[PDB]
Amino acid sequence: SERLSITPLGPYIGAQISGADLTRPLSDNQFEQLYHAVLRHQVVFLRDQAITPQQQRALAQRFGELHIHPVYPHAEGVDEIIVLDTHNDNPPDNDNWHTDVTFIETPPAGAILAAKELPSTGGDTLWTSGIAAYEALSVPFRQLLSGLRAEHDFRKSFPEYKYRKTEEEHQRWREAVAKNPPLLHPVVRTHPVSGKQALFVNEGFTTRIVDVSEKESEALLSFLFAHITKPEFQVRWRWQPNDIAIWDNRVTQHYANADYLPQRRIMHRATILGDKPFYRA
Amino acid sequence: ERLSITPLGPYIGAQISGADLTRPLSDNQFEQLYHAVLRHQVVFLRDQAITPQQQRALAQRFGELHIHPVYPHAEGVDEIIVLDTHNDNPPDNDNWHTDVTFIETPPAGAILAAKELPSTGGDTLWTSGIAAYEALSVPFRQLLSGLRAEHDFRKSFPEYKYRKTEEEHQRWREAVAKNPPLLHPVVRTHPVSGKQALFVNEGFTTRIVDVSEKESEALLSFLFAHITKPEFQVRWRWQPNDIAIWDNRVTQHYANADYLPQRRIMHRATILGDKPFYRA
Ligand SMILES: O=C(O)CCC(=O)C(=O)O
Ligand SMILES: O=C(O)CCC(=O)C(=O)O
Ligand SMILES: [Fe+2]
Ligand SMILES: [Fe+2]
Repeated sequence: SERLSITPLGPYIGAQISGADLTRPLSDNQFEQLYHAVLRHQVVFLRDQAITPQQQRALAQRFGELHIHPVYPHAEGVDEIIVLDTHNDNPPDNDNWHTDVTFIETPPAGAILAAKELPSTGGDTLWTSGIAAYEALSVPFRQLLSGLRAEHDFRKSFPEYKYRKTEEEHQRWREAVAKNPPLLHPVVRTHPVSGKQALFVNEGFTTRIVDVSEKESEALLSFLFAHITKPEFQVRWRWQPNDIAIWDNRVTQHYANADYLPQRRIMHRATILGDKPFYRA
Repeated sequence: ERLSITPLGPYIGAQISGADLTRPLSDNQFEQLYHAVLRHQVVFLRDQAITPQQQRALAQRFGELHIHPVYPHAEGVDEIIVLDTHNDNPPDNDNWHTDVTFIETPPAGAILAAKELPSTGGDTLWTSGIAAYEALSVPFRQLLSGLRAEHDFRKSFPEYKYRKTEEEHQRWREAVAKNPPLLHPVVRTHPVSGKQALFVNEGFTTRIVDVSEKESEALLSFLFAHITKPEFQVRWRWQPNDIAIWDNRVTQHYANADYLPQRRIMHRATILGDKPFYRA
């Protein structure tokens, strides 16, 4: 593989890449750059790549160990890959800013989304840079946040009252809650590789900053959750059938619009595991 | 005779008995009165039927007094302002504020005397800037210490409320010119005790200049609420002839406007203060 065409969709986050057939493995000249592409633009987009779960699970394992979701349905015979089929009976639930599975000791470092069945229009998906948003913070503020820890809870994005349709569904929730208690993650996170600083909190799971008072936390989080929706921090993608999206889950957050029902939307996703989030001067 | 100092709480306010403010106080009495004001930030003395003069004489022992260019004053004592509120001059102090912080040298304190009062209502409350600051977590203390905030005249006196007649629209424009926005420490070090205290008030503070606009809005939103917490306050129910002495350097106060159509008359002495500063 000679090289790849990387087109930045913005100065901070965004990149549309081509010249990379994702149905068949790739060399080591290609991976490096594609790897460093996602590690550079935080989230890259590759089009026209009609690949099946196994193919998706394949590449995802090239980045690292994959993670299995405790409540979301998986594709047939393919646990590793979770399926997001949405309709009137199964409303969308990712229309909130979040960072995939930060409720575990070592949150996923990346993920690969793939469009299967898309509605006529809608279902756009956004990503926001945790590193930009940090840079946008005044010095006095970085000093404040850096060093503080914030709790993450599975229940915040998955409440019991939302998993009682059946007794099975309820049982699965109870188990998932059990294996995932609330735990701490730095407000400011140092990227394992780059070493760049980034805001590591997200509305989907962060319940509170334990290092300050309850109301100081409400006020700080109330600011951070708004701060990250600033346009200049994000890239927006309009989906098209058979499309690939790979992003770094250590320094970003995404949001998936809910505006296509009663139509049906089907997405497949691979979830690469990562290390222990941390902070360092 | 030592004065009786009864604290009204663990952080702020106290009621003092044993002092006859109608006559000069001995060194021993003024000193324990002075020190009680620094300690409790706001003290109250009841049954003190004094004259403006006698009030001025007491205020002059705390520092220079202000002669107000507008507000009317007592019989023949320019230093004693008359705050006469009723239906044709409604109360306008029912908001948390620190007096005239929009000038380089906000008053160091004041002496308020209740001349005439509504049958009920008119309660005035003070909130402790010291207790509020110390109730912050170490990370907020280090954040707010050293930051500066803008204090604007126009935040308490908005242009949209002075547009009726084009007359009181230019005298507004004029006021706004004689009092431009200026800065103060977000955390003020008391000139005497060296105690640190939050020094913003929503009557005049418009924003922290040392951080972003949004960050400022979030911080102030928090601080304007944090200081209204019950634990940091003392509430006073007035009685005719009450005297209240407070340290405007580290507190804020709020006067309830819930007694019209009844009439309320207070006499006030304003004590000029020095420059507000922060020193670690
Ligand atoms: O449906 C999408 O486009 C994204 C869904 C999502 O938030 C995820 O897979 O983590
Ligand atoms: O009327 C009062 O009791 C207090 C009014 C006031 O805010 C002041 O004198 O500064
Ligand atoms: Fe997601
Ligand atoms: Fe006042």
